[PDB]
Amino acid sequence: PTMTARQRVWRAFENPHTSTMALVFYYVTGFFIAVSVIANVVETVHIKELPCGERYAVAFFCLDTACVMIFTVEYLLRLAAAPSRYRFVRSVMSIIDVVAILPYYIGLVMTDNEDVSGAFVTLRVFRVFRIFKFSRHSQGLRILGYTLKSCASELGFLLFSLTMAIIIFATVMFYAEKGSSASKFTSIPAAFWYTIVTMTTLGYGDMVPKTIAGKIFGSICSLSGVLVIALPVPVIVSNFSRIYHQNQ
Amino acid sequence: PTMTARQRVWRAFENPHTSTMALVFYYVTGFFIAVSVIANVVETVHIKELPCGERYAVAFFCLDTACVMIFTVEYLLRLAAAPSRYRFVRSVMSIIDVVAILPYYIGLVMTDNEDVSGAFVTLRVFRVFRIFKFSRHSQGLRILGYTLKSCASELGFLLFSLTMAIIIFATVMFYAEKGSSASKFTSIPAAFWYTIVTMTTLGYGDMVPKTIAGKIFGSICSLSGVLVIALPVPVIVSNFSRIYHQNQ
Amino acid sequence: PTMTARQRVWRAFENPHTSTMALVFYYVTGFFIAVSVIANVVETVHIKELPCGERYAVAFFCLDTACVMIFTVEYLLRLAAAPSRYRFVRSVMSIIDVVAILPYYIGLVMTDNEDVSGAFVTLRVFRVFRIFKFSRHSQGLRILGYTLKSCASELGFLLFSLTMAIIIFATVMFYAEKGSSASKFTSIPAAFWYTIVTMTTLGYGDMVPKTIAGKIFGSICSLSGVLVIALPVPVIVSNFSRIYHQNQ
Amino acid sequence: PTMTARQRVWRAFENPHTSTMALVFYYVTGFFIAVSVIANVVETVHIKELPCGERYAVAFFCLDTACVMIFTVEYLLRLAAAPSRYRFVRSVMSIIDVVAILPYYIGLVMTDNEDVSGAFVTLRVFRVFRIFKFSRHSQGLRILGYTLKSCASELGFLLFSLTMAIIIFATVMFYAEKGSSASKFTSIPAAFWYTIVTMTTLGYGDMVPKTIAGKIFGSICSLSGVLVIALPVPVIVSNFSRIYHQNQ
Repeated sequence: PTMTARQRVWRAFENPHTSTMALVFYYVTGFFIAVSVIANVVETVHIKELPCGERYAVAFFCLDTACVMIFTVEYLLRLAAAPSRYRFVRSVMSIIDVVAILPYYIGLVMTDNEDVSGAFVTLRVFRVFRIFKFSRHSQGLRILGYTLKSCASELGFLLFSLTMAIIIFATVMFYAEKGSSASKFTSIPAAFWYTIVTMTTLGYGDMVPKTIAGKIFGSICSLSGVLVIALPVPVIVSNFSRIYHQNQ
Repeated sequence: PTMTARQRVWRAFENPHTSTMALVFYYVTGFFIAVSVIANVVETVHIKELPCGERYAVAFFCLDTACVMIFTVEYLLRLAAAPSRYRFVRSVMSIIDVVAILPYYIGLVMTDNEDVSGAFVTLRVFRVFRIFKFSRHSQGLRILGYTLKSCASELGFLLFSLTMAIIIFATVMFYAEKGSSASKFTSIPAAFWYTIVTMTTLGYGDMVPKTIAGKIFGSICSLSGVLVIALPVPVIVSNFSRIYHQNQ
Repeated sequence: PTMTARQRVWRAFENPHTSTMALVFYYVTGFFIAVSVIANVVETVHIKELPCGERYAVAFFCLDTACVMIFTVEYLLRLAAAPSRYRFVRSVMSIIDVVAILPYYIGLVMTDNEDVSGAFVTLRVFRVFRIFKFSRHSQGLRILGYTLKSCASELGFLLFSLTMAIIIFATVMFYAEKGSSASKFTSIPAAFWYTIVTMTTLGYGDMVPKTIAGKIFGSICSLSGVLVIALPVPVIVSNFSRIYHQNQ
Repeated sequence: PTMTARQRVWRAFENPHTSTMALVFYYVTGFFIAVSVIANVVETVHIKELPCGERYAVAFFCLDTACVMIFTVEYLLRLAAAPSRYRFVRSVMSIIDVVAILPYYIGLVMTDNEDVSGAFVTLRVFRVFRIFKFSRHSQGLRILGYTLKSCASELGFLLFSLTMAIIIFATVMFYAEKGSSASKFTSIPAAFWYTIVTMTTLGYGDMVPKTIAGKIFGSICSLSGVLVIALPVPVIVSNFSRIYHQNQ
């Protein structure tokens, strides 16, 4: 550390298992992320069965912003130790941090002038994206992201073949299960749900074929789901085994 | 290109990533196929909740035939550049193209003189087989077809063993779940649906055993389904990994 | 063929792809087995909706016995060409043949003097075991039998661990889902069905947990089902790949 | 055996396939373990449909205490033949032995002074943990325990990644399926049940999405369940095959 504090605090940020301040910072950031997400889960769950976010959610507000505050300041700390400050901002981790921290300020701006319920649930949904801040803490998430980036073509073919099979089988089932007495196959988009439930070997029973023609193609769909889905599964797993092993 | 335009346009057809006209033709064919299938999906989805194919389906007609028209002319182009014209027609891709383009003309001939609903749904089902025209655009579908052709014996054994197990377990369940109060196991063909749902580990709950004898054999069927199905799954996937890798 | 017809007809029986009489015998035996099983399936499927086995089942009788007759005589032929006649009888294929042919004669003896319905459904269940007579025709069935015999210890451990996990999870679910309003977990044996449905990732929805304690252990059971079942799955498949490849 | 009886009876305990006294002790303990767990299952299955534990449980209590007494005395014999008696107690095998016999003695103390139903079912739940005493008899269970310990990090990542996906998908599903007419997605913890069932490709149909937004994310959850769960499955199986093979 022959120069200013930037590099000697960045080495603590980049390597949290060294020194003692880095470990404390790592633990406190992890604890704050965990407590924030647990608080969100808890607040999601007499005149009525009022949830824990109407009579409460004063402290659940302050607590939340406290966590957010910490995130902001630590992000500022990560802006005070980056030789590649602009490139660091362009990095995926900085993007995840910004996506995690923006909802609170966006909601504050929205509630400063007027208030609408259209972005309320949207912002609350985006608020859970602070789970992904555990990527720094856990190596497994980084390995999973690396594998998903590596086999990008395999996921593309997975999506393309899945959409193709879904369209084909939904069309077949809709045209084979249209004249039933009480049929839920009102359209091909309404048969997309049944096709994706059957292909993944999930099964729900809400939408089932009630015709001989629809049962024959309702069982081939299940077999074709195994064939289509299980082609890119090994390559994702093999990449995970290869990348994780090569890091050792 | 020392000779006529046939070979110099076939090199563009066979290789769409070369030149600039070939890329435009490839993109326009892909876009037309996609818009045709999306139009079919959309048209499949006050006096009544009238779908988008009764008040509409004038433009949905013309649009459709426009796509069909393009297919026809491009097929004619593929007939103007094939040194193996007859052999090219005998190829699988040409068969797929004719299967995709025939429904429209067949329906026109049928509606020219009288009209019946027997072939209406059949032709509408056949119309979605222009999805398979994406085989030229996507290498993954070609690899999948090559693998399915290569491991033809394993698929045959899959079908044979699946039919054998289905027959055995359907007979056992029908004769074990026949005397129930309100039983849907009226016959072995009526137990084929339950057997194929249970073997594929899908589960629907519409048809479940309600007897101790039927529950014992209704759980062995689920385990036997995993054993039977998972034998040819690796060989299909291994061939896909081998063929795709050997192309690189 | 320097000696009597026994060996020169056994070489046709053992090798059905040689000569021309052996191929005809192989095809006729396969056709008779297939028509017998199809006849059983069909006969299993106004005053009432009478099945095809009450107004019918005279020709369905004669047809059936005809098939049985053929089996008997061909078995006699296999007794006229075996140098190891006693050892051949001790073979698994001969046991399968006797198991397939006995039901008819046993039923004839039973119906000769009095008649009971206790053994009626049992004999009809045993009647489908002529499906296994396709082992001679299909090499895949023989390979599957060889693999199942080879990894006998792995199937034993599969059964033991499956029973252990089923007992543990059924006890936990019964004692966690006992005090519900309308609970189908009346006893530990009654929770065996739910446990085996959940472990195999099948799902039916007839028996589901309705308590927080029962839901936590109702989801661990599903994960533990994947772990237990997927341990002997590769070894069965790997043996199938190894044995089938080594035959080539 | 140049010294006292401790070692010459310990070799029978550690190696039950040697001599003849060890084999008798090996089978007699397994029979009493088997009959104990069967009795626990059986006891759970006019004024009312009284189970077999109220009119009975005068012979069952004697039967149960007979098994426990054998378990205790054989544990004491293992304490009279262990050179590492203090270390042997700390072993995992001895821990299971104490856990198997503790509920019976704790229950006797509990019922001596007053009686409560809070620990009545809790002690009965612990009573099935004598199933794990089969680890000595079965080599597969010992290997299964070794492989779960070997890949402890992979299971640690499985729990962390699964909690990651469960929380992320439940939050999306809860907010997308909240304004339905009769929705069971009352809260994120109430949506944890749906997520874990969907991810494991199980399917129950009690909780299903009824909105277009909830169906899109209700199908990605099923695909993401396969991706997350199938990462540590091969390493558990590969370790099991490797450890089992290296034992031979």
